[PDB]
Amino acid sequence: MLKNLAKLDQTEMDKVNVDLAAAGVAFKERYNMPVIAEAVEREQPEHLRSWFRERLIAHRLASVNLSRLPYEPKLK
Repeated sequence: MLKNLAKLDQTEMDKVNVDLAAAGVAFKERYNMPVIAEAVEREQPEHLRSWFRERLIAHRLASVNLSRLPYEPKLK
């Protein structure tokens, strides 16, 4: 008797894991290095597959800015 699965509501941990990865991957590729999002998806729980995407989504919405002028959340 050590750990009988016990991963019911540990999906907050799932989230932070897939969030951290998706954050890192998003900036990884878009900012300076062709990282393999597909394979990071391979390494992350499918429960956050869409979440992995959605984090990539928000960070892609960051990447829209990127080099030259990074981040302008202001009206113009």
